[PDB]
Amino acid sequence: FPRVKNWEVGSITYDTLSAQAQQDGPCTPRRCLGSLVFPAPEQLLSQARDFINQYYSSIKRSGSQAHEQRLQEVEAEVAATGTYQLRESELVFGAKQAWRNAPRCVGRIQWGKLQVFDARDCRSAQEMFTYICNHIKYATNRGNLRSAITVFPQRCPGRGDFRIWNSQLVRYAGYRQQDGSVRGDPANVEITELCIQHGWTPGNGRFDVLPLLLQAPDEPPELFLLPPELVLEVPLEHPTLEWFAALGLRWYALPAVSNMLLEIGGLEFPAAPFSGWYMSTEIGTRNLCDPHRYNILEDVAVCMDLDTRTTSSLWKDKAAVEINVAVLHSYQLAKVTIVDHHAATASFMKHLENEQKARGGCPADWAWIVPPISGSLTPVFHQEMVNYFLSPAFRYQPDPW
Amino acid sequence: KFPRVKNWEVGSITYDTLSAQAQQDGPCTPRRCLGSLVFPPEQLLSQARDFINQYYSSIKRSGSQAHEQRLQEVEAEVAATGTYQLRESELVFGAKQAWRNAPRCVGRIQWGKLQVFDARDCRSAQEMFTYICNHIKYATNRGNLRSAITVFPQRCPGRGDFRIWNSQLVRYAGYRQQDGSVRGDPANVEITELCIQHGWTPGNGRFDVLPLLLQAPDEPPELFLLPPELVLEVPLEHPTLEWFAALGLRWYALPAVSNMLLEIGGLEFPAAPFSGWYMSTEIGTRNLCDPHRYNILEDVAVCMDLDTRTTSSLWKDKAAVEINVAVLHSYQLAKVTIVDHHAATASFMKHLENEQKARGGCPADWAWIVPPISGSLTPVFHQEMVNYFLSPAFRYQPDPW
Ligand code: HEM
Ligand code: HEM
Ligand SMILES: Cc1cc(N)nc(CCc2cc(CCN(C)C)cc(F)c2F)c1
Ligand SMILES: Cc1cc(N)nc(CCc2cc(CCN(C)C)cc(F)c2F)c1
Ligand SMILES: C[C@H](O)[C@H](O)[C@H]1CNc2nc(N)[nH]c(=O)c2N1
Ligand SMILES: C[C@H](O)[C@H](O)[C@H]1CNc2nc(N)[nH]c(=O)c2N1
Ligand SMILES: [Cl-]
Ligand SMILES: [Cl-]
Ligand SMILES: [Gd]
Ligand SMILES: [Gd]
Ligand SMILES: [Gd]
Ligand SMILES: [Zn+2]
Repeated sequence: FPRVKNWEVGSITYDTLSAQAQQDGPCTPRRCLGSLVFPAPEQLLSQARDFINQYYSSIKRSGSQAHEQRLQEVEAEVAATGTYQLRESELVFGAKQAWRNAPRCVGRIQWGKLQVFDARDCRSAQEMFTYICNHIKYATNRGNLRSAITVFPQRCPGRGDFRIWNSQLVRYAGYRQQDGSVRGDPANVEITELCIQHGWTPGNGRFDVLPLLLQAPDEPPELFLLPPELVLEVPLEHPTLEWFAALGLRWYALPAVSNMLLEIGGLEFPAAPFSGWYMSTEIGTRNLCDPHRYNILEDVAVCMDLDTRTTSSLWKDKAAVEINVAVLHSYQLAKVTIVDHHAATASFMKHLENEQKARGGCPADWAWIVPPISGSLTPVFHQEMVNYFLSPAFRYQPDPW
Repeated sequence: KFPRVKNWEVGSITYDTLSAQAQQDGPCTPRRCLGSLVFPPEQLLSQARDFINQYYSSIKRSGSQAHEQRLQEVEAEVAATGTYQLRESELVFGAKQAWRNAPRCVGRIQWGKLQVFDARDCRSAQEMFTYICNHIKYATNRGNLRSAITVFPQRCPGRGDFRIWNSQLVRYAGYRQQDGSVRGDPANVEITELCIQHGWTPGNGRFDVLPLLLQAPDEPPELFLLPPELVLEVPLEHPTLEWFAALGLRWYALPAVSNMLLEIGGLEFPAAPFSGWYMSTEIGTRNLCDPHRYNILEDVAVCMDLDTRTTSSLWKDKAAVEINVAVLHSYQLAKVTIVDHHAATASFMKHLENEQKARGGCPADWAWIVPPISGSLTPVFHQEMVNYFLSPAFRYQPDPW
């Protein structure tokens, strides 16, 4: 079992949980591909059996009558129908485990506090839209954000999938421009073109909230506009740089990933959007300063009167720090939940300790856990980590178009 | 079978066909990735044959007279002696190749410019010391640093090794107290206690340059005082924070790793110190701000009058940026070669491009190439990388005790 060192303290542990990793990753003894972003009844039965075992362990009933009854029920149902249905309590536990198991999530200290909305009865794209609006309203909670997931019907033979085409529930449009540039968010050029192609009347601002493209089984996607008062946004200002407000920057309160697949005991839920709250570097560093996103770094450093003609002035570093200050200050001013990268990484360290005691390890992706500014000033930098795949899980899936 | 490698800033794609040559298997398996871990008789002919083939291809001389002749002499040498001696040019070529192959080195754009001192006829810790002294004075070059390596005799059966007990040629002492904690560099507490134990009169200071412990085969070590005028150091001041100088901080000019083992064509050199010049985050971020190193971050924030009461002021990030600024300003004022993390990572992207054309890929350790501050502000953050072991190589090796 892999030995894992923390270099700040000197601590050493062994990740025995990795030995139970079922599915395979991209690395081999020849070559590590850790840094890559994107790496049958009997086999459904064996996944389902393992998950039912996990559920009954969690409720201190391993080996009991009800445990064997459920194992028997599942096999009989797979034999009769080729699939099976989760009980409500099994779904809640499986959604929480999927979050717990997610190696790229630094916020997992919260994994047990998750509101699970059971939308497995959803019938249409119109009902899907109503469920999603309720999710946004509950999770946003006027700025006091609450973690939640809404679970739409599982994949099943004989019918297409429910899908949300948008990558998050709230996203800003990206408009390919006159001179070939992009106005708005360049990460969203494709979904923006698809919304237009499906009848949306575009805007032409930098922060235009996108409509939703929702797909019911065996139906083309259907366009739904979000009511503006459902989408809470934060205008960005800086506590001491008063010209920062004149940049006209904004971001939205709710980070709600909507394009991932939830897998529980062999069953697959292609539509299951989940939401927490932001860590400030996601907005301040990646979304606003990535060269292929809003790319504001040089404009901010020029306004700060930094010497941008030489790298060794560290003008890039200084401007990025103040952009992250602006994000934190603005969300706090607006009373919208946010966590900074120091507090978030410290709480992740507590999670690793909790998980070492509970399960003997924790799957973690070092390159995603370490924040994109001030990496080695956070404790996770000095923590060796072991990356592997446990189920239940959130998985990437192909775009439906 | 050839890993696809994407750059996410630009969208470009390459394939690492070079990876299909990795000898020493790394630590990862399909089951789990250990990429974040710091530390994971006639088979000599196999590695010697392959290395000689490497040599003659690099000089466009595969399949011709001189190439075949050299194959037989190593064959006869190993048959007659159980080992072989490298030609001078091969020793040079192998030193540059080991540098070129180091997955954790961001400065490899320089790999063709390397001064190779051949100390293979050395015998005794006294000869070592004068060799080390020639290197240090050559490499330092009054602050116009020049990359250099010195190659002490190779390992052979039945006889002890040449070893430098220090991890670098210049290290600062670390002294315990009436209370455990360390004055000086906590990373060197152990070699400090060895040097004192072997007869060295310790100092009282936070920046005492340690003596050398040099080990000829089969003899206990011998202490050597480095000539004070040969160890070039930089007192640290800040361009605009006039009190920063009063903190009394300094760092040395020459980074010279002296504890790694150089392997060429199956030959092992446990004493082969190599040196380049510093990238400024090594000093300003890791050495001065790591919690287990000089840990100066809060002292600098106090002097800057920052609000250390809340993490979301980003007082840690601000003080760290100014410490890096002070390192760069001080080294440039002293006319001592240094490179900032923006310049260095941009040069590495060019190196990746060169290596793609020259060899079809480049072994790179993402977690070590990405700098420890401002990670996503540098281009290497957005570049996927493949990590694997090629020979010749620099390898880690046990402490000589
Ligand atoms: C409660 C506060 C939360 C915080 C502060 C947080 C933090 C983060 C951060 C910073 C990332 C990296 C994302 C990126 O760089 O694009 C991430 C990824 C992720 N989070 Fe969390 N998260 C939270 C809640 C949740 C919840 C509620 C779930 C699911 C129930 C979840 C599941 C995931 C998954 C699956 C990923 C990986 C996504 C990907 O690879 O694209 N997180 N989280
Ligand atoms: C010329 C300027 C150079 C620069 C700017 C540079 C930069 C760096 C940096 C920042 C690291 C990371 C090490 C750490 O974080 O502790 C590193 C590692 C390394 N470099 Fe370079 N380097 C240079 C020259 C060289 C030379 C001349 C050699 C050998 C001939 C070399 C071989 C290595 C090796 C083997 C490592 C791995 C160190 C380890 O794993 O402990 N580098 N380099
Ligand atoms: C629930 C939650 C909380 C939080 N605090 N942050 C997030 C952001 C997740 C996220 C991941 C990515 C990786 C894309 N990569 C796979 C190509 C892209 C995104 F656009 C995105 F939003 C989610
Ligand atoms: C030639 C050269 C040039 C340059 N610019 N930098 C270096 C840094 C080498 C180096 C490696 C390490 C890793 C060992 N540790 C993680 C266990 C630690 C250090 F403190 C250190 F200095 C070398
Ligand atoms: C190429 C590299 O893997 C890529 O840029 C990764 C690195 N680490 C990351 N970490 C987080 N949290 N989010 C990301 O999008 C990325 N991107
Ligand atoms: C645990 C982790 O692997 C360790 O802290 C690594 C991370 N990346 C690094 N990168 C560099 N350049 N140098 C280091 O010492 C480290 N340390
Ligand atoms: Cl986001
Ligand atoms: Cl160093
Ligand atoms: Gd002001
Ligand atoms: Gd402007
Ligand atoms: Gd003062
Ligand atoms: Zn790996």
